Amino acid sequence: GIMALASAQMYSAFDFNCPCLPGYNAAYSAGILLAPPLVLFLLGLVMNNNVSMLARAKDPAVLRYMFCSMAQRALWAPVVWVAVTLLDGKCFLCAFCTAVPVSALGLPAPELARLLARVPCPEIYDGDWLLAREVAVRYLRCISQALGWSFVLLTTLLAFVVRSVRPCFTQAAFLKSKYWSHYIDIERKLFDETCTEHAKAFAKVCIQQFFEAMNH
Amino acid sequence: GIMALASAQMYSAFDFNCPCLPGYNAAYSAGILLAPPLVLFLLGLVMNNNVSMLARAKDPAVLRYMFCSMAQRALWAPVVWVAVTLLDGKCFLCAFCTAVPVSALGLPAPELARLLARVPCPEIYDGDWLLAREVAVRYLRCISQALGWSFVLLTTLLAFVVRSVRPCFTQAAFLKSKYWSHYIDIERKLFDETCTEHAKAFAKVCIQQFFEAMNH
Amino acid sequence: GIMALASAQMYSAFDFNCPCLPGYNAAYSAGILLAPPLVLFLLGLVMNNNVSMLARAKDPAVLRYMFCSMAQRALWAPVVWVAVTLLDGKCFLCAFCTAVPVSALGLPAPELARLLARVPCPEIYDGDWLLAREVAVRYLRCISQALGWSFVLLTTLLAFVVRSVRPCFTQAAFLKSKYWSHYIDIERKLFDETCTEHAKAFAKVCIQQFFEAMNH
Amino acid sequence: GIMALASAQMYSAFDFNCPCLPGYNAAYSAGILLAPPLVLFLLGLVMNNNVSMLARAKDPAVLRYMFCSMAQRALWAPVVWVAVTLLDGKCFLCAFCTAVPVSALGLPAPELARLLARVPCPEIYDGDWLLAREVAVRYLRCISQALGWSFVLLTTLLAFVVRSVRPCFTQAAFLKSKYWSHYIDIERKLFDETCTEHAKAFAKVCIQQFFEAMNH
Amino acid sequence: GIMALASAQMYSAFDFNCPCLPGYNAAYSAGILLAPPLVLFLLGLVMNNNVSMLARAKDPAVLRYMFCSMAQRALWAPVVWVAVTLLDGKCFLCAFCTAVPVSALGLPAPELARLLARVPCPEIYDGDWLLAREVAVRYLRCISQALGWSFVLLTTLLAFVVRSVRPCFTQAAFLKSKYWSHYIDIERKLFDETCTEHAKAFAKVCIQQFFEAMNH
Amino acid sequence: GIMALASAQMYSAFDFNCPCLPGYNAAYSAGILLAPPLVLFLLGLVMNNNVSMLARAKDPAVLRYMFCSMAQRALWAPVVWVAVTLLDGKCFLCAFCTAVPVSALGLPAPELARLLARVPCPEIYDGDWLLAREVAVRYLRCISQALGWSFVLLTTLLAFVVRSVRPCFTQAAFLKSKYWSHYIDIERKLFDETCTEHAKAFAKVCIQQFFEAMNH
Amino acid sequence: GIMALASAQMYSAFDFNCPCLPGYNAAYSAGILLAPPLVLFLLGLVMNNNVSMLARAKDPAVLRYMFCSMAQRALWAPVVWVAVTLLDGKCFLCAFCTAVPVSALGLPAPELARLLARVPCPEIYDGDWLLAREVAVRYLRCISQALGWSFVLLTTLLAFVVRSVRPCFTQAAFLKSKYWSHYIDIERKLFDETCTEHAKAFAKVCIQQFFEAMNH
Amino acid sequence: GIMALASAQMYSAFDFNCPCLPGYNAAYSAGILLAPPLVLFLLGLVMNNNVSMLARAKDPAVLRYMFCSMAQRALWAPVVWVAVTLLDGKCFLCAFCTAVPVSALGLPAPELARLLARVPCPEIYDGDWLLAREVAVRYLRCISQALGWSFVLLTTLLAFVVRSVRPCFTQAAFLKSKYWSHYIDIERKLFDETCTEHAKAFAKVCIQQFFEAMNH
Ligand SMILES: CCCCCCCC/C=C\CCCCCCCC(=O)O[C@@H](COC(=O)CCCCCCCCCCCCCCC)COP(=O)([O-])OCC[N+](C)(C)C
Ligand SMILES: CCCCCCCC/C=C\CCCCCCCC(=O)O[C@@H](COC(=O)CCCCCCCCCCCCCCC)COP(=O)([O-])OCC[N+](C)(C)C
Ligand SMILES: CCCCCCCC/C=C\CCCCCCCC(=O)O[C@@H](COC(=O)CCCCCCCCCCCCCCC)COP(=O)([O-])OCC[N+](C)(C)C
Ligand SMILES: CCCCCCCC/C=C\CCCCCCCC(=O)O[C@@H](COC(=O)CCCCCCCCCCCCCCC)COP(=O)([O-])OCC[N+](C)(C)C
Ligand SMILES: CCCCCCCC/C=C\CCCCCCCC(=O)O[C@@H](COC(=O)CCCCCCCCCCCCCCC)COP(=O)([O-])OCC[N+](C)(C)C
Ligand SMILES: CCCCCCCC/C=C\CCCCCCCC(=O)O[C@@H](COC(=O)CCCCCCCCCCCCCCC)COP(=O)([O-])OCC[N+](C)(C)C
Repeated sequence: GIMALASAQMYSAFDFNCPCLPGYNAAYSAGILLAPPLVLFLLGLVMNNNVSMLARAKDPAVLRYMFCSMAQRALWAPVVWVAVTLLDGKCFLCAFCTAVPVSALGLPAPELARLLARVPCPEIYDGDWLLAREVAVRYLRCISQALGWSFVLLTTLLAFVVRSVRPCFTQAAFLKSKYWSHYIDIERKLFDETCTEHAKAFAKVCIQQFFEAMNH
Repeated sequence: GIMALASAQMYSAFDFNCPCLPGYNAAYSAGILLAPPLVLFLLGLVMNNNVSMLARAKDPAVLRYMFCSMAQRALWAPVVWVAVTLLDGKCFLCAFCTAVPVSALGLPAPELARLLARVPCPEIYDGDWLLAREVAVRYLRCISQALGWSFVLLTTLLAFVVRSVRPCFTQAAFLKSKYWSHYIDIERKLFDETCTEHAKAFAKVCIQQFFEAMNH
Repeated sequence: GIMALASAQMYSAFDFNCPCLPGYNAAYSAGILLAPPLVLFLLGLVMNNNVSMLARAKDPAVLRYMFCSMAQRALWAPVVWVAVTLLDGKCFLCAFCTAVPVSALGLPAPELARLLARVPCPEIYDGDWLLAREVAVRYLRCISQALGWSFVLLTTLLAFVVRSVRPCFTQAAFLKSKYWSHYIDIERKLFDETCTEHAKAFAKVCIQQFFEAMNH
Repeated sequence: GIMALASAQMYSAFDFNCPCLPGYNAAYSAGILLAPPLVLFLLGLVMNNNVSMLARAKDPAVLRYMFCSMAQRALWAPVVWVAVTLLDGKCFLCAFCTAVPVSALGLPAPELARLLARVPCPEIYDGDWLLAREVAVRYLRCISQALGWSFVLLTTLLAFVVRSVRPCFTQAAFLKSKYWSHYIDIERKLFDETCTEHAKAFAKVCIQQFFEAMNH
Repeated sequence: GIMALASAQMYSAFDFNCPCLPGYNAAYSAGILLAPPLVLFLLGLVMNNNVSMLARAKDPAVLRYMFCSMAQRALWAPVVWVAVTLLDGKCFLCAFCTAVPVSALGLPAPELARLLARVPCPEIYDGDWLLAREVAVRYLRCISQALGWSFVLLTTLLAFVVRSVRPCFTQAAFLKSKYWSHYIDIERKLFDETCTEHAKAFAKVCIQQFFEAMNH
Repeated sequence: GIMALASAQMYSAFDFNCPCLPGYNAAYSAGILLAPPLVLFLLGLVMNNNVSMLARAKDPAVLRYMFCSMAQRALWAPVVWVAVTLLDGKCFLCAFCTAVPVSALGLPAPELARLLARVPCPEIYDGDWLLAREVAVRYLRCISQALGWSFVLLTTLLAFVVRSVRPCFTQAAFLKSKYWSHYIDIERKLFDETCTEHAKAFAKVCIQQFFEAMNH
Repeated sequence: GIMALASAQMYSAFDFNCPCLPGYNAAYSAGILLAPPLVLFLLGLVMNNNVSMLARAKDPAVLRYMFCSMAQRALWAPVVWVAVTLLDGKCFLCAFCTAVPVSALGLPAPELARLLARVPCPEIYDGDWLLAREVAVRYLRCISQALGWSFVLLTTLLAFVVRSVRPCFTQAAFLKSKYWSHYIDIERKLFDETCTEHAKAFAKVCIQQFFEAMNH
Repeated sequence: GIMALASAQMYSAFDFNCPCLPGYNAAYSAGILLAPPLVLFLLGLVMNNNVSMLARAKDPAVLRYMFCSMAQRALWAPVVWVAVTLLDGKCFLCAFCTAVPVSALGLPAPELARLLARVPCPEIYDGDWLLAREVAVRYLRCISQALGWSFVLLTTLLAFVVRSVRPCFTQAAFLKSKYWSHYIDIERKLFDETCTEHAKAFAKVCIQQFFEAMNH
């Protein structure tokens, strides 16, 4: 929920500017596509109250179920982030602009990969001959949205299969897991109210021992 | 409700830009009309709490009714998305711009399909002779809205027929289905409160066994 | 209420653009005036909880009353939509622009019906001689608002007559109808609470039969 | 309340454009001043729950009082609409622009009534000689606001007189009217709860007769 | 409260345009200063629930007190309206612009009163010689704000005196008035609940007499 | 509270325009600094429920205390208004612009006091020689803010002294005052409920005497 | 809280304009940095309900503790105001602009201190030779933010030390202080309810003595 | 929470302007990156209610645990501030602009470090030869975002490790700590209600001793 809402609204606040240099284009875009997905995965494992308990008095089946159910909810931000990035076209445009068919709809090996690398940067682009900048753009942003929809499809067709076979699920392990998660909470609330009554008997003997001073 | 509201507000956030190339126009528009409808269908089956139970101790009539009633609610986003796409004209304009009567209200086979393909792109369009760009536009966007209203009509005239004959419906199967859906919930709430009382008797023996340490 | 509010706010979101062609003008405007009214009528019959029950153990008088009262509420969107369309003038301007007195306040049969057809389109209009475009506009939008007020009047003078004679109404049939509509609801709420008690006696025997496994 | 709020906010949404033609000016303005007041009167009679009951077992004095009190609340929109229309000046400007003193603060009978008729239309007005357009405007909009304030005065000085003499009022008829309006409501609420208990005894015999099927 | 809030927010919605003609200036401004104050006075008498009761079984002292206390609350809009009108300067500028010292800080009797009358109208003003238009303005709007503050002072110094002597007040008449205003309300609430019990005994005999029809 | 909030938000709604004339500058600014403070003082005395009771059965000490505590709360708007007026600089700029050192940072006695008087009016100022208009401004608005801060200081250093000595205060008179203010309220609430029970015994005899008419 | 929120939002409403004169620059900025801090200190002492009680029956230790705890909360606005003023740079720019190294990154003693003094005033600055105005600005606003951060650091490193040693604190004096602050409140609420019962016995004898008049 | 929200919204209110001078660039940026993180750390220790209690009757293990858990929550603002500063590029651009490869994608040692230092300042930059200013920018802002993501990764991969080994944690010390934190609160609430009852017995003897004065 909030994790998935902070994944799409964290994309618009982060500015994508790319170097438009013939070697840094691909390296910069590969890392601004893979790293923040990997950060939203670890930030979903860290922030549920079972990461330490799995880190023995519990059956191996109950651990395997309680682990695989832990990861599957961490995969909602890593998937919503990669989809909004491919449906935008900025990351795909910078990484692949240097390899575009200039003969169809359109100098050594250098002087051309250095000219084509400035396509995503409108104020730097000089070579408006050999290619209109809006013809190379608007063609790489369509190949990017064909992949952004093939990813949402194959990913939704896979979350459907893991609700019909339900691997790593047995009713014996699903029941034993739901019981132990209840024992955790009740033992907590019982401990607190036993701490606020064994202390309240020492409070009354401390106050009247300190009400000895300010009464004379 | 929310599924249908996320279907119309997901259309304005997604930008439709099309390639304006004489072969990619039709392929790009066919997929930006069919794929996200197919994604909103699977995303409605996956997110109701009966997809696994249907995946035997239950009568075949009760399964067939509980299945056909499951799909019919998944068809509200796929229909609202295809209707708003045809009532906008952008998808129809790009896919059919290459085949427009240039003699009425108006070079080899090439040099013409490549000139006509840039009609939806105002900054790329060169051939302002042989056709005004706002005369070819404003004529394809009217054929698109005649189909967008013929689709809302024939689709509303079909949701009316399936409320008067009510196929795959019998009162015997409608009653048996509503009963089993109640047994699911009551067995759930009875299980939990039996788990928070069989554990609460072991809590009191654990706390005083751990209140053995911090009292001496 | 909501149906009537979704009828006026659905008019501003839908863009009226017309072809300004000498044959498509009238056909396009006739269908963008008649079809969405017909869609809001069927969408009011479909969405009340009596369309199937009327589709025999009930008196014929009670059916006729319960039918005619069903349609009269479906007529609030079809009337509010046709009124806002005539009080705007866009639909009337495109359908009748080709037949306007050019002699009063102002070439074969063609070259004139093709010149006059571009009046509603300001960027396409060439023939600024023989007619100022704002003189032909501002004269068709006044004939359109005389009809838009004659329609709201004759329609409000008819909803007044069907509250003073009240056809298809008898106190015998109005009373029998209000009773059967109460029997529908009470039989529903009685069925549910009988389903959550006959099942709750089988739940207790299932849980302790499944509390046999995770206790040893 | 709401009727009076929908009367002033319905004036700003409706656009006043007038033909600026030497014969349609007066006819168009006479109807855009008289018709929507007449529509707000019938729309206040239709929408109170006594229009049918007055359409005999009741004294003639009680009917006359209950009728005259019915109309007086329907007169709050027809008066607020005519006042906001005269305090704006647009309707008065178009209907009387053709008859303005051009000698004071300033061609056959035609060529002058056709020149003066375009005063309310700034883009059509040609005859900027013989009259400045803002001198003929700003003089007809002051005669319009002297009448708009003489109407609010004489109308408020009349609602004051019909609260001090109180015609068609007698304490005998005011008391008999307030009693019959209470008998209407109590007989309604008594009928419903007698319909949900005579039916609830047939529900229990229908459910267990339909709980005969899904129990074996 | 609301009357005083509708008095200041009704001033900004009403547009002050004045004729800038040498005879209509003073007449137009005298009436747009005196009439709407007189309308807000009668609209405060009409809308309190004692205007008819004063229009005999009650002592003359109790009537005189209950009348003079009735007017004093009607004087809050007539005073807030005249103050905001003088603190704005538009009404004072148009009525007195024709009589301004043109020798200090600066043609027959006509040709001068007709030139000076267009000072409040910036687009009509021709005589920018003999006077700068912003020098005649900005001098009449300062004499207008010296009077607008002398009016708020002498009016607040008078509402202070009528809270220290308190004319037309005696404790005998203030007590008799507060008692009769309580007898009005209690006799109302006692009448209603006596009307909903004498009718409820006839309802039960009507329903079972009409439950005679729809039971056989 | 509200009085102090209506004192600062009443300053921005009132427009300060000054005459820029060599004699009206000082008189206009002296009155737009002193009068509205004097109006907010009398408007705080008038609007507390003790102004009449002080206008004898009460000790002289109790009156003197209840008077001096009455004024001190009326001094919060007169002080917040004079401070915001000096911290703005407009009033100080117009009243003293005619006497500014034109030799330092820079014609008879006239022709100079009439040239300097137009400094606060940017569109009227002619003498841009002998002085830049933004050099005479920006120097009078700094002397105005040195006085606006010396006033807030000496006024806050005086509200601190009258909370440490507390003149016109004795605990005998503070206690007698708080008691009489309680007797006022309790005698009020006791009077009302004695008026709604001595009248309720006459209501029952009036209703059944008027239920004599509409029952036969 | 509110005092600290009114300290930062009172800075943006007050306009900093400085004279840009070679002697008034430093004096104006020294007072617009020191005075409003001193006003927010006295305005925090005045507005807590202990300033008079400290102005004897109470131990000297309890007074010293209750005084030093009184000042420490008055220091939150004086510190937040001086920090936001140094982190803005306007006050530092005007006071030190006259002494800036014009040789590094760049006429008698006069003609130079009078040229440099107009740096903070962009419309007055003439000497754009010998110095770019944005080079002298942007260098004084960096020395101002190095001091604004050294002040927030040394001030936060001092509020940390006075929470670890806690001077003027003893548990005997902290306990005696918290008790006397409770006796103040309980003696207040006990006094009031004793004033509304000794008066309520005289009310009943006054009302029936005044119900003697309006009953005959 | 609020500390972390005041860390990111305090970054946009503080303006980063840098000197663009060849020696102040690095010193200014090193301090606007390190100091406010150090201020948000001390401002998190100071504002929790245990900083004094740790400044002996408590076991050493319980102190070490209660200290290390105190710091870890103070590290959420210092980490969110350093991350948003590196993901923006302004601090990295000014500190390293003087050392940029001008040969790749592009005078003594001086005249070059003084030319390159003005890159972050667009209005001061002169040397648009030898380097385009948007080519040196857009290359330093990409090296800055590779470090801003390597910091969020290595910092999130470290908060994951300290939730799986959990150093400085033992269940004996975690239990003893949670108990003492409960004894603190209960001894507080017990002290107050013992102070409002030992005082309430002296109040009744003071009031009637002061009700001796104002009763005679
Ligand atoms: C506010 C929202 C913003 C608006 C929307 C914005 C538009 C977004 C548009 C569309 C988004 C729609 C996508 C939905 C997909 C379902 C999510 C999912 O997968 O989890 C499912 C797992 O199922 C899987 O195992 C599939 C995961 C495949 C691995 C992908 C790795 C991701 C990193 C890519 C690396 C490759 C890099 C290479 C890239 C070329 C969970 O299964 P479940 O049945 O739900 O059970 C859990 C129940 N629960 C849910 C209750 C916990
Ligand atoms: C916030 C909203 C946004 C604002 C509005 C925006 C404007 C939108 C304007 C107008 C939209 C109005 C349309 C309403 C239609 C009814 C929906 C429906 O069909 O479901 C009905 C099924 O009935 C059917 O079976 C018909 C479906 C036909 C198959 C269509 C496939 C869709 C993919 C096309 C592929 C072809 C591609 C080729 C294209 C050329 C459900 O029947 P029911 O009786 O309701 O029973 C269920 C009860 N329930 C509802 C309680 C569950
Ligand atoms: C948020 C709102 C937006 C703001 C306002 C926007 C401005 C709108 C301005 C003005 C709108 C005001 C109009 C009000 C009219 C009343 C409605 C009505 O008719 O129903 C009445 C039926 O009465 C009839 O039978 C008359 C219908 C005539 C047939 C018209 C067909 C419509 C399609 C035209 C095809 C022709 C095409 C050719 C065109 C040239 C109902 O009667 P009732 O007594 O009420 O009883 C029901 C009780 N109930 C109401 C409780 C259920
Ligand atoms: C949100 C508001 C918008 C803001 C304001 C906008 C600015 C508006 C400014 C100002 C408006 C102020 C006007 C107020 C007048 C009172 C209303 C009234 O008349 O009803 C009174 C009737 O009294 C009458 O009988 C007088 C009616 C005269 C007939 C007029 C016909 C109207 C059509 C003209 C055709 C002529 C065409 C020719 C034109 C040249 C009711 O009397 P009552 O004592 O109240 O008793 C009822 C009690 N009740 C009220 C509880 C039910
Ligand atoms: C929403 C707000 C807007 C935002 C802020 C805007 C920025 C404003 C900035 C700053 C304003 C801060 C000023 C605060 C001063 C305290 C007020 C005061 O004085 O009352 C104190 C009286 O104390 C006195 O007696 C001093 C009054 C001196 C006389 C001044 C006359 C005023 C007219 C000038 C004529 C000279 C003309 C010549 C001019 C050259 C009250 O004392 P107390 O101890 O409080 O006891 C009462 C308790 N009580 C408060 C509960 C009732
Ligand atoms: C509204 C928000 C704004 C929107 C977002 C904006 C975008 C932000 C994007 C991304 C931010 C995501 C980062 C999250 C990291 C976790 C925080 C953390 O570290 O604390 C963890 C400690 O764990 C550690 O010990 C690691 C700290 C390393 C030391 C860093 C020093 C910081 C100063 C750098 C100096 C170097 C300078 C040199 C620089 C080159 C806490 O561990 P825990 O397991 O949680 O246990 C505590 C439980 N608790 C949490 C309940 C208390």
